Amino acid sequence: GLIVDTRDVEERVHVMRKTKLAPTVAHGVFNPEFGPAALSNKDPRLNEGVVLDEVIFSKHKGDTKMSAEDKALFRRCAADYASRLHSVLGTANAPLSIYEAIKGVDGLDAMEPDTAPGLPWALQGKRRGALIDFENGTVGPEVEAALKLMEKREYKFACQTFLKDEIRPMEKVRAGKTRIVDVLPVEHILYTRMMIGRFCAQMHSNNGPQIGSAVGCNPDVDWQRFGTHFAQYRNVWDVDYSAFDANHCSDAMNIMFEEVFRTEFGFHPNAEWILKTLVNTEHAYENKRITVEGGIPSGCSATSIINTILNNIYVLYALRRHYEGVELDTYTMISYGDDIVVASDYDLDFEALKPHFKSLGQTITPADKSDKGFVLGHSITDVTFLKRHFHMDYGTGFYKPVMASKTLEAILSFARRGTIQEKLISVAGLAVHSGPDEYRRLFEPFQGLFEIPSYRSLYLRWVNAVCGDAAALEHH
RNA sequence: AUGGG
RNA sequence: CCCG
Ligand SMILES: [Mg+2]
Ligand SMILES: [Mg+2]
Repeated sequence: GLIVDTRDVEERVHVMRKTKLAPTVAHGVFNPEFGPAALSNKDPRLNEGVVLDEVIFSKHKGDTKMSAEDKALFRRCAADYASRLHSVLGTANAPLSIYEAIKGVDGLDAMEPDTAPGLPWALQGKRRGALIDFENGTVGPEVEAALKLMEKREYKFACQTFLKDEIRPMEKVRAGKTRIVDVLPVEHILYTRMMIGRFCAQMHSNNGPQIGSAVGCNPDVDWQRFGTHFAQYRNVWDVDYSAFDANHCSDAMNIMFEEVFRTEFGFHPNAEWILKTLVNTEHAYENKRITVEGGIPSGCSATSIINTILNNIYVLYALRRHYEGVELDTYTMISYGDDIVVASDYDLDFEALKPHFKSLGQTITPADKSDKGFVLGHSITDVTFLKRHFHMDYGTGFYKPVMASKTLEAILSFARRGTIQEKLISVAGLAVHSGPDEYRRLFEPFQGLFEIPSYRSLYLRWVNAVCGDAAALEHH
């Protein structure tokens, strides 16, 4: 987005800190080229002449403005996509009660009880539990108030910046490219959930190519479903974006909200409203306050869904802007935020599409390494989605999500103190799909010290997961 | 944060 | 814990 004002106030906002990621017995062994993002203005690993505070905000390099024409084309695209979505999900989009919004519903997890609460709550020690009752799903007075203000389109707030504490490729660490998290007020999350919760649950329950969304999928079971679909197309593209979330422009965001979340579709009227407040935001970094236009903050209830919907719309728009006669079935896709797979029997020129995405502020490039541009004829077994390949399970015949050994090695090499056992068990569910040899190599460093689930047991688990009759079958 | 799983 |  575009930073329209870096104001400065004494009232400081504490984030800094050391990393919670400690190396494991495995690191020595795998020597990953990844490490914990720099979290300190002066980390002893930051290339000379780097200012975290600098790099970290070097993502706001503008807010693309659209012509009346391009805007009119984008509104058609969003209306065309909204027609498809809601035709599939239905129009059962009524607001959630505060109870439903808190405790979740079929397809929508419960709000989280002890995560950051946002502001001004942060500045008083207060936590969500001191504001909300996740037991019965009722809210305390401050939140009661905020809501009535929101119902009265009169509520203002600020995002709170955290430096994401995660593992990263050394080159990005040594460059100060640490990612940031925007924590919204816990009441904003509540009210979004209220306004767009049931729609969301429906999105999750109907995840798939038909709506172009994989939010709520479970790769273990759904890979087979996703793979067979995309395997039927002549062309598949692994399209990458660059700072997708930050480069959504006010025009696009505003127009999407207006077309997809209309009352004619059964949404409360403040559905559009609460979403729009995401367009221009104030971020609080330590002592600094910062106004931005464009982009989408990371911790908004519905960030992944919003992103996914934009992603679908961008593709329709880019294509319509270059070709004639493009409709929703000229192609197929599924996305999860910025992550996307597209496919078509038409020989679409994504390379040519590149300027059209540019009109929206979006830069696309091919996942396929830094290759010489988009090419034709790629297959589903050539792409990555959610950091997983689609490989054929040479046993069940089913697709399975295979992660790159390198990635698993970086994953296994670092861990929060006193979380290693559970981390190992959880990462083993990812690694099983790399086959028994790679599975055993990956975990040897932990042998004799931690409990490593047998490859065998996780394979049996996965078969029953992916297809119980497959499982039941292996036994007839 | 988010939201999935 | 892991992915966007
Ligand atoms: Mg990307
Ligand atoms: Mg990709």
